[PDB]
Amino acid sequence: KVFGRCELAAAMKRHGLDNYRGYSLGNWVCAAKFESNFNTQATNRNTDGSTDYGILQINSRWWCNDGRTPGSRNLCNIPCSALLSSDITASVNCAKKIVSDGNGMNAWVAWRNRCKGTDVQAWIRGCRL
Ligand SMILES: NC(=[NH2+])NCCC[C@H](N)C(=O)O
Ligand SMILES: NC(=[NH2+])NCCC[C@H](N)C(=O)O
Ligand SMILES: NC(=[NH2+])NCCC[C@H](N)C(=O)O
Ligand SMILES: NC(=[NH2+])NCCC[C@H](N)C(=O)O
Ligand SMILES: [Cl-]
Ligand SMILES: [Cl-]
Ligand SMILES: [Cl-]
Ligand code: NA
Repeated sequence: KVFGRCELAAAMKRHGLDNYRGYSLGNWVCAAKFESNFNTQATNRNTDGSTDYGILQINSRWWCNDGRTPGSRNLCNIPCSALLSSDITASVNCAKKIVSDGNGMNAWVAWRNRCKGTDVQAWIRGCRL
């Protein structure tokens, strides 16, 4: 599923991401934009052999099992495929764990490089929320 901007904002809010760990909704929408272009099916292989999955590009190195990342963990206790669903529940639940891990949203390098310190409120501008 390819979400619309406001559509994803609403879904994220419904699943309790808005202001989660102190991060406003616009931060999460901005992260999703640059991670996946709002596409739930997005996958990207990393040079180390891990793969990033879904709307928030969650890494198999730590967070989900894909059966092909040697020495990795599965800290969200989920198959990485579950992170590709049209329903964002699994991705949101896992993202909550990731953002609570100590480094906040810096875990998402794209967030750090493209969203951090910017006018992230623009991402939810005009949305019926
Ligand atoms: N997201 C991470 N912390 N990735 C670490 C990369 C994998 C591992 N540290 C290696 O040298 O292959
Ligand atoms: N991005 C990371 N380095 N995450 C590691 C989290 C550590 C994890 N709770 C463990 O015991 O393995
Ligand atoms: N932690 C992140 N947000 N990484 C985003 C970089 C995306 C890129 N396609 C890659 O292979 O790395
Ligand atoms: N400042 C940005 N680059 N925002 C991205 C798009 C957000 C949206 N179109 C808005 O202004 O409400
Ligand atoms: Cl915001
Ligand atoms: Cl594995
Ligand atoms: Cl933080
Ligand atoms: Na894994």
